[PDB]
Amino acid sequence: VDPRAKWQPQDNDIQACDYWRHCSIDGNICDCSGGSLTNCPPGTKLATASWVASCYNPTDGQSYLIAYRDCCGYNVSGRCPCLNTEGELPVYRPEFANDIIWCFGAEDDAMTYHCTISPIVGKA
Repeated sequence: VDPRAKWQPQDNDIQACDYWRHCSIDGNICDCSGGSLTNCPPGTKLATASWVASCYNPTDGQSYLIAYRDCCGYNVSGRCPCLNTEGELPVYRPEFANDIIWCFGAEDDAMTYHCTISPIVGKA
């Protein structure tokens, strides 16, 4: 609703695009294809790489640093697709660039994008 409206996080449904941790997600939620909010689905490869974002926890009034690692080596899930860009910078500042495939580091050289996890890596 109003794709151009300020982001408004919630903290009650991790499979929705307005879930607080997904503030800078690009792709699909892993929780929708056999994974979890922070774990990869069976068969996929966890990347060591990530793009980061600092997202607001509406519940505690705090911000935490989110490391968006991708689960790779599979074709895109196609379930629960999102694209959030809270504080996303151009490609020339990759740390915070979300169009890049953050599969670097996955075993077996998996570089295909399947889904993205939203683990917290620290405050603020």
